[PDB]
Amino acid sequence: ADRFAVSAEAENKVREQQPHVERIFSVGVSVLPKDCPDNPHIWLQLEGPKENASRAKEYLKGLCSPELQDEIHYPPKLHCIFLGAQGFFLDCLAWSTSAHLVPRAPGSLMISGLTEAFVMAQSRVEELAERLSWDFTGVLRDFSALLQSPGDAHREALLQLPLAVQEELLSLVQEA
Repeated sequence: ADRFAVSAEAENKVREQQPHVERIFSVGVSVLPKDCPDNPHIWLQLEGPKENASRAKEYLKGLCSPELQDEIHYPPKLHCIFLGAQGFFLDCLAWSTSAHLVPRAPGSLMISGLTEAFVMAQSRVEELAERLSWDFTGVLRDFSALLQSPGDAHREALLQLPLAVQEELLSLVQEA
Protein backbone atom coordinates (compact mmCIF):
# COMPACT_ATOMS: atom_id res chain seq x y z
CA ALA A 1 0.00 0.00 0.00
CA ASP A 2 3.16 2.16 -0.30
CA ARG A 3 3.14 2.38 -4.12
CA PHE A 4 0.79 4.20 -6.47
CA ALA A 5 0.48 4.49 -10.22
CA VAL A 6 0.58 7.44 -12.61
CA SER A 7 0.28 7.65 -16.39
CA ALA A 8 3.33 6.17 -18.11
CA GLU A 9 3.71 9.28 -20.26
CA ALA A 10 4.46 11.41 -17.17
CA GLU A 11 7.73 9.56 -16.46
CA ASN A 12 9.69 12.56 -17.77
CA LYS A 13 8.09 15.05 -15.37
CA VAL A 14 8.54 12.62 -12.47
CA ARG A 15 12.23 12.00 -13.11
CA GLU A 16 12.90 15.71 -13.54
CA GLN A 17 11.14 16.70 -10.29
CA GLN A 18 12.55 13.73 -8.30
CA PRO A 19 15.34 15.67 -6.48
CA HIS A 20 12.99 18.51 -5.75
CA VAL A 21 10.33 16.20 -4.28
CA GLU A 22 12.93 14.35 -2.22
CA ARG A 23 14.36 17.62 -0.87
CA ILE A 24 11.07 19.36 0.01
CA PHE A 25 9.15 16.38 1.39
CA SER A 26 12.20 14.43 2.75
CA VAL A 27 11.14 11.24 1.02
CA GLY A 28 12.67 8.88 -1.47
CA VAL A 29 10.84 8.46 -4.75
CA SER A 30 11.61 5.52 -7.04
CA VAL A 31 10.15 4.69 -10.44
CA LEU A 32 9.57 0.95 -10.28
CA PRO A 33 10.61 -0.93 -13.46
CA LYS A 34 7.48 -1.60 -15.43
CA ASP A 35 6.44 -5.15 -16.32
CA CYS A 36 5.54 -4.51 -19.97
CA PRO A 37 6.71 -1.45 -21.96
CA ASP A 38 3.25 -0.96 -23.51
CA ASN A 39 1.59 -0.50 -20.13
CA PRO A 40 -0.31 2.81 -19.95
CA HIS A 41 0.95 3.36 -16.41
CA ILE A 42 4.07 3.27 -14.26
CA TRP A 43 4.35 2.58 -10.57
CA LEU A 44 5.98 4.96 -8.12
CA GLN A 45 7.28 3.98 -4.70
CA LEU A 46 7.75 6.41 -1.82
CA GLU A 47 10.00 5.99 1.23
CA GLY A 48 9.75 7.88 4.49
CA PRO A 49 7.36 8.94 7.24
CA LYS A 50 3.64 8.56 6.70
CA GLU A 51 2.83 12.31 6.62
CA ASN A 52 5.59 13.20 4.15
CA ALA A 53 4.71 10.35 1.79
CA SER A 54 1.06 11.36 1.78
CA ARG A 55 1.90 14.97 0.91
CA ALA A 56 4.53 13.85 -1.63
CA LYS A 57 1.92 11.64 -3.31
CA GLU A 58 -0.51 14.54 -3.67
CA TYR A 59 2.33 16.56 -5.17
CA LEU A 60 3.33 13.80 -7.58
CA LYS A 61 -0.25 13.10 -8.67
CA GLY A 62 -0.83 16.85 -9.21
CA LEU A 63 2.36 17.01 -11.26
CA CYS A 64 1.38 14.09 -13.52
CA SER A 65 -2.22 15.19 -14.18
CA PRO A 66 -2.83 18.69 -12.85
CA GLU A 67 -6.52 19.44 -12.39
CA LEU A 68 -5.92 23.21 -12.18
CA GLN A 69 -3.18 25.39 -13.60
CA ASP A 70 -2.68 29.12 -13.72
CA GLU A 71 -0.26 32.01 -13.41
CA ILE A 72 -0.92 34.10 -10.32
CA HIS A 73 0.05 37.77 -10.47
CA TYR A 74 0.92 40.11 -7.61
CA PRO A 75 2.92 43.30 -6.88
CA PRO A 76 6.59 42.60 -7.69
CA LYS A 77 7.83 43.60 -4.26
CA LEU A 78 6.25 40.37 -2.98
CA HIS A 79 8.39 38.30 -5.35
CA CYS A 80 11.32 38.10 -2.92
CA ILE A 81 9.18 35.78 -0.75
CA PHE A 82 9.32 33.10 -3.42
CA LEU A 83 13.05 33.45 -4.21
CA GLY A 84 14.57 34.53 -0.91
CA ALA A 85 16.21 32.59 1.89
CA GLN A 86 17.40 29.90 -0.53
CA GLY A 87 13.77 29.10 -1.43
CA PHE A 88 12.69 28.45 2.16
CA PHE A 89 9.27 30.14 2.00
CA LEU A 90 8.48 28.62 -1.40
CA ASP A 91 9.50 25.23 0.03
CA CYS A 92 7.14 25.65 2.99
CA LEU A 93 4.32 26.60 0.63
CA ALA A 94 4.98 23.43 -1.39
CA TRP A 95 5.02 21.34 1.77
CA SER A 96 1.88 23.09 3.05
CA THR A 97 -0.13 22.67 -0.17
CA SER A 98 1.48 19.97 -2.38
CA ALA A 99 1.03 22.41 -5.26
CA HIS A 100 3.72 22.75 -7.95
CA LEU A 101 5.04 26.32 -7.63
CA VAL A 102 7.32 27.99 -10.18
CA PRO A 103 8.27 31.70 -9.94
CA ARG A 104 8.39 33.59 -13.23
CA ALA A 105 9.17 37.20 -14.07
CA PRO A 106 9.00 39.25 -10.83
CA GLY A 107 5.32 39.58 -9.93
CA SER A 108 4.22 36.18 -11.21
CA LEU A 109 4.08 32.56 -9.98
CA MET A 110 2.92 29.44 -11.83
CA ILE A 111 0.64 27.26 -9.70
CA SER A 112 -0.54 23.79 -10.63
CA GLY A 113 -1.72 20.64 -8.94
CA LEU A 114 -4.76 18.80 -7.75
CA THR A 115 -7.82 20.99 -7.30
CA GLU A 116 -7.49 21.53 -3.57
CA ALA A 117 -3.68 21.90 -3.68
CA PHE A 118 -3.98 24.66 -6.31
CA VAL A 119 -6.79 26.45 -4.50
CA MET A 120 -4.89 26.33 -1.22
CA ALA A 121 -1.70 27.76 -2.71
CA GLN A 122 -3.54 30.46 -4.66
CA SER A 123 -5.50 31.57 -1.61
CA ARG A 124 -2.26 31.81 0.38
CA VAL A 125 -0.51 33.99 -2.19
CA GLU A 126 -3.54 36.27 -2.44
CA GLU A 127 -3.50 36.65 1.34
CA LEU A 128 0.19 37.60 1.29
CA ALA A 129 -0.43 40.05 -1.58
CA GLU A 130 -3.48 41.43 0.21
CA ARG A 131 -1.48 42.04 3.37
CA LEU A 132 0.98 44.22 1.43
CA SER A 133 -1.35 47.21 1.98
CA TRP A 134 -2.21 46.84 5.68
CA ASP A 135 -1.05 49.10 8.53
CA PHE A 136 0.06 47.77 11.94
CA THR A 137 5.17 43.02 19.47
CA GLY A 138 8.41 41.35 18.31
CA VAL A 139 7.24 40.06 14.92
CA LEU A 140 10.24 41.56 13.13
CA ARG A 141 12.33 39.65 15.68
CA ASP A 142 10.84 36.20 15.05
CA PHE A 143 10.78 36.82 11.31
CA SER A 144 14.47 37.81 11.12
CA ALA A 145 15.26 34.57 12.91
CA LEU A 146 13.96 32.64 9.86
CA LEU A 147 16.55 34.35 7.63
CA GLN A 148 19.47 32.16 8.64
CA SER A 149 20.74 31.26 5.13
CA PRO A 150 24.12 32.72 4.09
CA GLY A 151 24.55 35.26 1.31
CA ASP A 152 20.86 35.92 0.80
CA ALA A 153 20.62 38.48 -2.03
CA HIS A 154 16.94 39.00 -1.12
CA ARG A 155 17.45 39.48 2.64
CA GLU A 156 16.89 43.23 2.37
CA ALA A 157 13.64 43.04 0.40
CA LEU A 158 12.33 40.44 2.89
CA LEU A 159 13.05 42.65 5.90
CA GLN A 160 11.35 45.65 4.23
CA LEU A 161 8.16 43.65 3.91
CA PRO A 162 5.28 45.13 5.92
CA LEU A 163 4.73 43.51 9.29
CA ALA A 164 1.42 42.04 8.14
CA VAL A 165 3.19 40.00 5.46
CA GLN A 166 6.01 38.94 7.78
CA GLU A 167 3.56 37.70 10.41
CA GLU A 168 1.62 35.71 7.83
CA LEU A 169 4.85 34.13 6.58
CA LEU A 170 5.64 33.16 10.17
CA SER A 171 2.26 31.46 10.35
CA LEU A 172 3.07 29.54 7.17
CA VAL A 173 6.38 28.15 8.37
CA GLN A 174 5.05 27.29 11.83
CA GLU A 175 2.38 24.92 10.58
CA ALA A 176 1.79 21.17 10.18
